[PDB]
Amino acid sequence: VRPWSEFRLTPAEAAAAAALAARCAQRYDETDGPEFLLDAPVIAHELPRRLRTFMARARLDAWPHALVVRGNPVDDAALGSTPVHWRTARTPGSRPLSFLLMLYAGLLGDVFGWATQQDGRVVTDVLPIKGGEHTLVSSSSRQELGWHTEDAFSPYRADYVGLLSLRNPDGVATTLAGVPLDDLDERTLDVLFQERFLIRPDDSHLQVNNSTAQQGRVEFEGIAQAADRPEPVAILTGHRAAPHLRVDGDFSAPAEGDEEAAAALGTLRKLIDASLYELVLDQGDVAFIDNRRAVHGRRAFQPRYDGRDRWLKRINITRDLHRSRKAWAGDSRVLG
Ligand SMILES: NC(=[NH2+])NCCC[C@H](N)C(=O)O
Ligand SMILES: [Fe+2]
Repeated sequence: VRPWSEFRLTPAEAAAAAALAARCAQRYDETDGPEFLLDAPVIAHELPRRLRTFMARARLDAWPHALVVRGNPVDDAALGSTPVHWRTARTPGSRPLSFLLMLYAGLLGDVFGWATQQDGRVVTDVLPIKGGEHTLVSSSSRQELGWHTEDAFSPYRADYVGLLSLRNPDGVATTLAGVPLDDLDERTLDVLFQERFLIRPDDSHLQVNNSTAQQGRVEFEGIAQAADRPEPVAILTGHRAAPHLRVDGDFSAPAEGDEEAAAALGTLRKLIDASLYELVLDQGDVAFIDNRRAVHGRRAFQPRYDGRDRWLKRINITRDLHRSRKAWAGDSRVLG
């Protein structure tokens, strides 16, 4: 029994999916281009039927924290060495696998990026960056990436976060936790449903973690506003018996002087820490983390810096792009 839903491709199914992604990589210039963004959800209809059935059904189940698809081949020789930075990470060896993640994502929803994160890319990279071991962003290593809702600060945050493991030779775990409903008392639960908490943007939206450009110039103003003047929001929303979750372990606080909110948040921290569990994304595994049901993070690890570090491709997915239309910055697909 597992708190996520799991699908394992047969070799033939895995090969057919890989072949489809390879065809897309031949026919489109880029994953993030207007053309593939629009076409991917229709091309995805050609994926193996058993996989399409799993994705359609598992998305509608009440319980899972993630949807995990195992068994995509990745040839390390063809893939090439892990890049030293996300900037240079669009390597030819990783291209077909970026197309594959996009195709799988297109079965779940609408993909998007942020003007203020990795130069507005839709398919982003997770890999350790030398000098950045003890930071609060996903290019950390030696410091654990604390649990979080992705883009917790933003009402336009993803419904699902998709991750494809290109390599993970030493088996570093992703961490997950749901709402600790078996332990939250009714008074604490009540307070977490109230608009008594502050959630600021995480460090991935800072200018210094993007390139020199205007690849998102004005959108950094909105990040500054969310950082300087956060509006009080609720941590829990929806059904009391199955709440949705909005929290960041390192970027959340109580509203100013609100000691009851503080107690509720401190209790939630304790209960999430106590229930956090591990999911190891082995090479070729894809996970879609439900960013409303669960928080996620990543265990501390010693980086290699020898060309074979852990490397994921990542994508933000929403069930409805039109929810974020106020933030439609560089078209509908790059928010801020
Ligand atoms: N410690 C944290 N809460 N970090 C948030 C990290 C999330 C961000 N999208 C990143 O990839 O870096
Ligand atoms: Fe994350």
